[PDB]
Amino acid sequence: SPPMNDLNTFVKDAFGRPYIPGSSLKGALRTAILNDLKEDTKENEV
RNA sequence: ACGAGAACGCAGCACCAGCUGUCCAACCUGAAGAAGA
Repeated sequence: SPPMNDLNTFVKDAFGRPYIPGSSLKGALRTAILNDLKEDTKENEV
């Protein structure tokens, strides 16, 4: 109850519809599956 | 009054005929809108 100060926009393709782009899931799976090491962030085949 | 005088090395004739500037090759590689607004 503090009034709409500002509004955020989910990324949506040209047909209105929302979607989660590529490389966003890649960052998410980097923070997920990169639990092993902290060196392979550019050249890793995963 | 010259081993002399006179006498076009000249006439005709396509540097031309055939021939892919072609063949192979990804504008490609690596990269979160979070965060105490």
